[PDB]
Amino acid sequence: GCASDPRCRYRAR
Repeated sequence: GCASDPRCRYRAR
């Protein structure tokens, strides 16, 4: 869920 969110601490992509 965080990954999708841009606010995530780290990028998921």
